[PDB]
Amino acid sequence: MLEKFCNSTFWNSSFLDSPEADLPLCFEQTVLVWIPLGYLWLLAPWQLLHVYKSRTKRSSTTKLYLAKQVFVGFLLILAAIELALVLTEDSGQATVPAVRYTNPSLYLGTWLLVLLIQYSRQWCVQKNSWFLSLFWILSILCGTFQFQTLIRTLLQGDNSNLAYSCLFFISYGFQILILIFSAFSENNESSNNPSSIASFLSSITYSWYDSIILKGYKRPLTLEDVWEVDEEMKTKTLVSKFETHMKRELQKARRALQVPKSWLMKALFKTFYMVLLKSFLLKLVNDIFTFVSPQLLKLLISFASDRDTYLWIGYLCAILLFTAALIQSFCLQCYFQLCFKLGVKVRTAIMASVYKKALTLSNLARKEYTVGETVNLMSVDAQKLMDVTNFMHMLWSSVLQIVLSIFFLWRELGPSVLAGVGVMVLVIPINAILSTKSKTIQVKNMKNKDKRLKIMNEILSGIKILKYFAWEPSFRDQVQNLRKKELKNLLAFSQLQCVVIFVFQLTPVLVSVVTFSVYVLVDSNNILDAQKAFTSITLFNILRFPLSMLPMMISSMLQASVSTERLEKYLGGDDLDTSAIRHDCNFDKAMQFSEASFTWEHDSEATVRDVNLDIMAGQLVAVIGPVGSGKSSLISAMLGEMENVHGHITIKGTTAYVPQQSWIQNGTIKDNILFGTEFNEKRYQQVLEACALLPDLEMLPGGDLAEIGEKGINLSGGQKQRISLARATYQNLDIYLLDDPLSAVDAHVGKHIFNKVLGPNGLLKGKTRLLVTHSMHFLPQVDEIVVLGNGTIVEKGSYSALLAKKGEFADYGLISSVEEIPEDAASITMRRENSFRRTLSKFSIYLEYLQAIGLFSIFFIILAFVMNSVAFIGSNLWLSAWTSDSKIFNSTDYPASQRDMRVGVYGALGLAQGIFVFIAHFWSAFGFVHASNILHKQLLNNILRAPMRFFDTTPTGRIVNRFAGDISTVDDTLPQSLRSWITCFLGIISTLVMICMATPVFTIIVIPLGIIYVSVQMFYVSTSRQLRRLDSVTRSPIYSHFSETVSGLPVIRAFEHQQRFLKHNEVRIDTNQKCVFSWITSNRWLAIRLELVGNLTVFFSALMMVIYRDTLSGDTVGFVLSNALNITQTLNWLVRMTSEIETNIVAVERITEYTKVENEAPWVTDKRPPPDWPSKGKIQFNNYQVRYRPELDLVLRGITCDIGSMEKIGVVGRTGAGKSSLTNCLFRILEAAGGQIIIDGVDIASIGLHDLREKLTIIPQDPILFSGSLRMNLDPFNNYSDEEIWKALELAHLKSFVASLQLGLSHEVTEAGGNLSIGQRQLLCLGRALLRKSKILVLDEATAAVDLETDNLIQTTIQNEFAHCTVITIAHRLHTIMDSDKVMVLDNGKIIECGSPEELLQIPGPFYFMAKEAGI
Repeated sequence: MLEKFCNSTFWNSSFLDSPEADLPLCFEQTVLVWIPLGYLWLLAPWQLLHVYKSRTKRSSTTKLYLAKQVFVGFLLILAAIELALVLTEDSGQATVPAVRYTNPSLYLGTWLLVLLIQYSRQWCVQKNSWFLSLFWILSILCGTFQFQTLIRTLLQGDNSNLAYSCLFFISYGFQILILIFSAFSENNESSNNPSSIASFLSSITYSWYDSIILKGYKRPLTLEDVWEVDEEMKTKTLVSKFETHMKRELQKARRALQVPKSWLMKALFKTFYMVLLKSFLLKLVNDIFTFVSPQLLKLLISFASDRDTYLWIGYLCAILLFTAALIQSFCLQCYFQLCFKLGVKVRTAIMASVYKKALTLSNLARKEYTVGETVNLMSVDAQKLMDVTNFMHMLWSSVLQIVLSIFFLWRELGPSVLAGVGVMVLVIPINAILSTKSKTIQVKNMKNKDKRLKIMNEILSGIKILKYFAWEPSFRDQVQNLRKKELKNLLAFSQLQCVVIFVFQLTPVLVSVVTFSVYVLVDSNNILDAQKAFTSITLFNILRFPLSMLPMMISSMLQASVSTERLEKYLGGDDLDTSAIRHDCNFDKAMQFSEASFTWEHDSEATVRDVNLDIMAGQLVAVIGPVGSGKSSLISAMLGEMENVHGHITIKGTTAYVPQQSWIQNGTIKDNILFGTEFNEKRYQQVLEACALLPDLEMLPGGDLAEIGEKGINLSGGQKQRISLARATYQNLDIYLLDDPLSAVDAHVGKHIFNKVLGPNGLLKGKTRLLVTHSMHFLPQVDEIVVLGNGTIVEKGSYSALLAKKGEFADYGLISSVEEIPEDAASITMRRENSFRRTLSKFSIYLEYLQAIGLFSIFFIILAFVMNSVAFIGSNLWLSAWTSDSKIFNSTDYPASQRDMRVGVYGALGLAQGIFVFIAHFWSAFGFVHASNILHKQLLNNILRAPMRFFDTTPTGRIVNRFAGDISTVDDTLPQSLRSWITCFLGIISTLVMICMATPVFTIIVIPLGIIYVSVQMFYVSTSRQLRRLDSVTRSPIYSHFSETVSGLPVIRAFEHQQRFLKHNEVRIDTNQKCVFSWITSNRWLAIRLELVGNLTVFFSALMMVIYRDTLSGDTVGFVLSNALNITQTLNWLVRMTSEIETNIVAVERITEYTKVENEAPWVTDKRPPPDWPSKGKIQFNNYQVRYRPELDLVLRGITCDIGSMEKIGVVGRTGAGKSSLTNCLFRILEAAGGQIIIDGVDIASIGLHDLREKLTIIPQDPILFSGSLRMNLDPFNNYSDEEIWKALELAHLKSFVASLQLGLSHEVTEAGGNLSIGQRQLLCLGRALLRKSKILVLDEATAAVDLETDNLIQTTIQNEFAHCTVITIAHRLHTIMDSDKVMVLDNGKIIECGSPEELLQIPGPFYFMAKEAGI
């Protein structure tokens, strides 16, 4: 072809048929040099015009840019020298070939272009791009052959082309060096985030993320240490981009109504097709290159089989086994980030779009959804869309992989392959049947789980009563009975989990048995050979994942079809209509009702009926009417929240509104006051003083910076009403709407605010005030009063105008998709579903967990697992010996006995691998369940044994969250992950042993490949663990914020703060985006580094086979290379589990922390008091001291007192009375410091608590009841009969009530006695004390909050029934101790006066001075 061009042959096939095979010189110097040259001139204008599109300010000329510019200048010099050398030299006898000087011409031309673009790249933000990085990469691979050809030719002594050779070597060396400089990013401070400044070789490698990994590992990582997301990923841009497509296409869907449906998906696709297209043209590259590894394996096996194949075939088939894997590696991760980033980019387009719809949504469309049913609309109902939008491509890519794998397998084995794929297909119904069976059992368990929470909250909140009455053994067995019923069901779930795992784990070795046995037995001449044997095993490790993860792509995709419907309904709702209410400035006065009629819903009566009313913009106006008759709707009428049927409302200026129920945000109390406007010291002091928040402010700890809201300190209705009024006043608006501002405030307090805030001289003189109330306290000062009747006004006038005329009417994080780890993609999906059900409602730690597991059972389980690896090793090794039969035994000469022997042994080895892996998982379930039985029991014992001091310090909510919100982790997620870790760490070890037994020298290479693997795992775990908790801590505020704005939405529209609240969500969502995307790259940084090690393991193994080809048999390379191709996927899988195990193991450590809590004195000691010990009340003090905390101070200073039988002891005090301390004193609740108290000749310290505690009675101030029933509440052990219980109820006068109940004692008591009134609950505690019938009664303010009639009843019952028992009474008021035989006075831990109240009153004493003559 190029005879007139090259003067030599273009291509001779004989050149490649020799051991010293070299490409023809003409072919390399022309064809392979145009591919890089043609790559530029074809695409050079495009990358030039696109650069010209973004004309920005050029950065300073960096040193690196100059170096990569002068060096290319040398290439211009070298190319020019070569052209001049060829032409200026005198040789005309032989005409120069065209190739000799034409090639410099393009090199002269192309380097001129490179000089131009490299300078023009400065204007762009990214100093390097795929246009130059690929060209340098492509000009080295194509130019390598010339470098090899010239070097080999020069080594032969032919120096005819020495001048060209030396110039080419320098040109080749500089191109390699230029590539090095092209991988370095020139810092120009365009943005703090390096993603937009990273060079191309640093953006398909993620070396720009190295800074965080290095920074995170050293010191703890914090929010400000993570760079903000790219400008495109910003939530402000995404909402606007999604808004245009949503609004234009929703109207199209509205036209089809002549409720819109099937409209959300058609909008999302039209908005992100530019990202979808880039993930489709690039996914095919991964699928095409994933079948190269098996196809290249056949070539390498054939090379080892024959001793005639040339050496260069092997090396070229080993380099290609690394290049075709690097391209697959870099492209696959460049797709994972290009598609997971779409998941984050689609949730933001919905999470930040529901909020904007929430403000504008009509309440009529909000009536159906509750508060909880709206908060979950994006925490679960929109997070369902991530997983669907995370990896859609398996809807088409999985179909492609199974269809292509079948074709390749059918091309190598024959029709018998259909039987093999049939077995894997038949697994899918087994998986589906087991999955839907496990879900039924799991969800049926959630009802028993939540019941334990209800009791668990119940026990801790009220442990004081539990310690007093010593009832905790009864509840301990009550919870254990519930837990035992729980654990019996849990074990069945674990059994169903050791089968799905066993079926899925065994399916790659069962298909091999079926496929090979049928192939060899169907026909005699079908001999098995290593070329067609191991090319099938490695294909079964490729087809397995698409055909096992496909069924979840049907359930999950269908699971979004219902989740989309809820999102479809909400976004499609009709927004509120503001045509009824007008805002204008031309209007003179403030208010105007033009025959307005209003109704709550369309199918309802009009609450407002045809009223004309006008108000001047200068006075206070109040509205008075009967409660529940067209009154509460009036305030909402001038707000846009209320529906209109016929009317015309106009309002001038801003409006301020105060609701009946108070909506309060979380944060400091200052934010709820200023409302995010400003902070004026003079104004702030005015509203705070006028609104009288000072009597509260000194009471909340932290002063004005207290944590208000559910997060911190809750407030009563009265304080909440004041805050809402204070917020409105500070805003300083025009019109104020008051809706019962003084409904729940104190009467005297209500006097204070009315006069000075909104009265004759209040700060609101210049602002109109509309007020509604039913209390007749203050309406003499109101400028104008309007009386409503039948929903309309009846009389208008002031108090003296017309009213005086008559006056008669007045988890799962770090795994974005199951695609990243297809080794076990099933257990991942169940883990997310466990989390979704939830949201709808160092080495010493491992040993501690393993000690909970039967340690004897551990050594057998690990023995079964390691024996499984041996069987796997034996099976593959035996298969290698089987394929050796083809060489020795000719076709049609294969003995039938030998054929039957081969399959028979392989069948048994398919069973030794089967019967052992099942006996390990099956025994894993019986062990992991037993751990939960022991671990939970330890917590329920020590915690119930914990001192009252322990509960006082730590919050109650902390313990509960660690009782079942943490136990769920140790027995749903931890057991399944651990059994899925050792089953893969034994895959890496098994694979490495396989290679080491073929080429022993390879084990040296393991050490560099072990240090790298450990270092990468160590770095990633030390960082991604921090990045996991840092996401959860910042994800919760988004959902928490939405609950506070959907509930307080009517207030928001009153102040027109919609725009401010939207911006609050933009920053709040963005802070989550900068964290979710922050580990996605951190997850990709694992894959590239580890697949680089996985590729190096395979590449360095193929060289060992190639080099040691004289001794290695052809079939031996099969089981060494077929099982090594799976090391790439297993290697990154192993590290991910180690991250999740190391994160979920903190749950066990937290449990152990409370299990080690210091424990009180033994319940039962060697001394048991006789029944006559509580027979008489002999209480004596011996200078006893008490201490709340062993380090603060001494509460008691050695009180000494003698108490005889029938001594009505009255103990009183003002400050530090120790009345609480005395209750903890007599019952051994606290520790004994310097004294002791002797009872009936026996010291309390000697007696065991449980025997001691039961023998006295106590009535707590707070009557907390129990949720079981009344029968168990009165008596947990229930040793008493029904007649005694009925008599006790009669004694407490509950007989008439309980007998009138539904079933009496069998009545279902709700939480905290929610079905019983406060006065009712205060009578149960008397019955509880009545049942004891013991001589000692300790009282502690049981009548501080009871009515007088019941108060007289309560003491009389104590006076009458316990007239035969010693009673010690504690009362804050001295009006209940005149009936006391002995009255005790003490202050700050020291007794003041001793004596009866009769003699105490005669002598003027300190208690007489402060309580009798001054307190009376």
